[PDB]
Amino acid sequence: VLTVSTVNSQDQVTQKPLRDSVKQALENYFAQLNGQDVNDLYELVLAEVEQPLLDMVMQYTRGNQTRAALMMGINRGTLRKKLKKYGMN
Amino acid sequence: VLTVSTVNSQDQVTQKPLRDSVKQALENYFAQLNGQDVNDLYELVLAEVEQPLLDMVMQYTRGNQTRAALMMGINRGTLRKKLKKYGMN
Repeated sequence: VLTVSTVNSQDQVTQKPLRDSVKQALENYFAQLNGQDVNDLYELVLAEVEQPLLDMVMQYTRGNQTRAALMMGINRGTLRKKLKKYGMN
Repeated sequence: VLTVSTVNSQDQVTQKPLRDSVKQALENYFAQLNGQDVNDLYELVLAEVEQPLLDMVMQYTRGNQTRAALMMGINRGTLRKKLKKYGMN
């Protein structure tokens, strides 16, 4: 589940699991620090992951929150809270 | 912030934002589905993203939970709960 697709030069399509991009993304972040200290990292990662998720869902549910919240599997309230967090409603 | 590096058609290394690999990863998931209900999407995506983050941070804090939770910016308790969730401690 949850995998981006890629090709090689041989024109074969292969599925690279999403967690691999996340590890690279975290490590490229650290690579871009020197001296700096790392805090509130969880908030960083979640913004990048929740915005596309909420956007993607709202698209398929056609803006219906009760169905968005049912597909995602969280409370209507949490949903309402997060959409605000990202200025999405 | 939070970006994977790729090489492109001009032959240059370039940084694609992690959010884009998430959107792709979600849409390929629906792709593979045909006529199946999807209830627990947020839990899905969150497993894929947390396991690499926890793992990466524990690497850097050398097993130190107090330093792990401070780096991530979550509560010692939360941290402790998530590690259990993922059979990581």
